[PDB]
Amino acid sequence: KYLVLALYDYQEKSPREVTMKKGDILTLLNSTNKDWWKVEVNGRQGFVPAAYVKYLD
Repeated sequence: KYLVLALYDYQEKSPREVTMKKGDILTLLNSTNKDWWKVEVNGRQGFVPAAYVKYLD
């Protein structure tokens, strides 16, 4: 179970990004990069800013 909470809305601005809404619980796919985390939201995968999510533990 690897979940993150969206702390802010984020609208995708480049091809491999995804959009999320504040309060969404996203599945974390890859957190190897310090700035951009790969997540799954609404049937879609892609990157959001690491700073805009909180790892749930």
